[PDB]
Amino acid sequence: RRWFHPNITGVEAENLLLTRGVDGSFLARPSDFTLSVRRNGAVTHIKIQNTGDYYDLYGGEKFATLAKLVQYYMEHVIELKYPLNCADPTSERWFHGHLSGKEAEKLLTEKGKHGSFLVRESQSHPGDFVLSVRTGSNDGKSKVTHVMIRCQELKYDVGGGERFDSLTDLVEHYKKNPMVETLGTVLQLKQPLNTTRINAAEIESRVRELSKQGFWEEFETLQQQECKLLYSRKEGQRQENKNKNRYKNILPFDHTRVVLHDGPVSDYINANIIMPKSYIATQGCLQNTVNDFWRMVFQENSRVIVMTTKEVERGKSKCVKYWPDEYALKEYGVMRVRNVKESAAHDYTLRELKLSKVGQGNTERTVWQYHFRTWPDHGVPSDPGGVLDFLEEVHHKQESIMDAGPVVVHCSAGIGRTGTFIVIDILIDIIREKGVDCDIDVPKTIQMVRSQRSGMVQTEAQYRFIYMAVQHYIETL
Ligand SMILES: CC1(N)CCN(c2cnc(-c3cccc(Cl)c3Cl)c(N)n2)CC1
Repeated sequence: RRWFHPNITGVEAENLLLTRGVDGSFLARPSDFTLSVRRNGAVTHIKIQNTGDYYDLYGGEKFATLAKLVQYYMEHVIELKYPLNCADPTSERWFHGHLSGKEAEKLLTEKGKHGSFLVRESQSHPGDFVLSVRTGSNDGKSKVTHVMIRCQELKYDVGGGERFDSLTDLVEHYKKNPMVETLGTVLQLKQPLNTTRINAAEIESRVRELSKQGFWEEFETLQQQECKLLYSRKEGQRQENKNKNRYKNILPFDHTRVVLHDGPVSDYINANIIMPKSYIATQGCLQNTVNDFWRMVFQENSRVIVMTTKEVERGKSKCVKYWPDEYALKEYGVMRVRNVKESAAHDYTLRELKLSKVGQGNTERTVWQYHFRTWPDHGVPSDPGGVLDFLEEVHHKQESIMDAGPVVVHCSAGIGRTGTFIVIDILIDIIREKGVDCDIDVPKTIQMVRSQRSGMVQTEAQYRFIYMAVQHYIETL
């Protein structure tokens, strides 16, 4: 994941490839994203677009993450051979750039644990760097240790030994080969210092700091961590399952996927169980998946569905109508759905459905369909009010039903908009019950969700929207 450079211009990108690279060499960067590839001694740039639903390469295919886009094309003309590595530490969890000695010690004391480390721009020595580690309150059993990093001729060192190309090289080297103190203190770089974990009550202050862009820096630092969540999706690739996918490359992880037990390969659905109240993050239905969608709802005993998109957007199908018309009755394979009544609110439409297995009478249960419909075609809503009110209603309908299964959430690919609502709900559920006095970490919760379904929360727009949604809920609490 060293191939992504987040702070360079197309001119800098052209030099790098033509001078410090060869034919086949590549790199990605924001300009939307740009894929700069080297072909026959020349740089060829490519557009990568993200609407908030998926990653789109012009002429290429639709992907859940930037890492899988690069991975798919490093085996499948424009050739992707040698990634050109970035030496910039901006997108690194441990880097805190312009930071003071006491400001660093303050954070390592307040939030630090054993092996909690961070790198900063040297206060005293000009142009150099500082590695601060906490090995282990007021008992003196734990201590802060300052290791000077000398910057000389575009290379980094800790006063001796090897000279590294980037701070990233140095950090990853002393993480594997820890520095031993003169009296034997092992300077373990166990994990970087947590800074994103903030109290629920101090959200207005944190947003104010992130608005200074702070949200962009924090968002790409989380995108850097996506290569750590590249878990197997073997089932989605199986011949008989390729048609059951909206997008052949946006597949559910094998470990979290929903396995259909109803009964060749009738067990597949492009869906995942999200366990932080549980959820099912799925895509919009296809003609050949409608019956499977109802087989899932039945099996997992789901009583609430959250539709985050319209049936048709910008002239194309975002989710096929899988529910019968008002007052009508329909059979979807072995399932029978009755649209009891539709009630329209301003931001949504609620559909009271009655799902049951064909042949069995007591198998009937009410499935409340919440269809959100004021989400813009491109981007995120201006105000989080409508979304929050919707989710508040969804929670209380879910809470009212005894032994209810997971809340089914779905948009187009079921990763972007689906992920935004699920993350907003998980965070809002904490503040609801565990009050305003609890710790809220937005990128940790996203990463936890992303471990369960690829690409959950697609854009910086949605990332910021999650903070603005959380802030509002507290401000009105
Ligand atoms: C200036 C800086 N280098 C960029 C922003 N920044 C951070 C830090 N940590 C996360 C984080 C937190 C929990 C889980 C995961 Cl996976 C991640 Cl990545 C984050 N998103 N941004 C602070 C340092």
